[PDB]
Amino acid sequence: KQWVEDELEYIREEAAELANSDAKFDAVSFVSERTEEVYREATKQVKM
Repeated sequence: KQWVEDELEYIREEAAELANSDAKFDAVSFVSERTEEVYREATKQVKM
């Protein structure tokens, strides 16, 4: 549960890390598909 909170702030810290390049304008579906990914790994870590 600490690992999810330490990694969810990293997803914010990398979606605001591209020097705000508007090329990748869609940071909405970046923190969507990488929050689903961090919840699928917490489930893998609980079951391990």
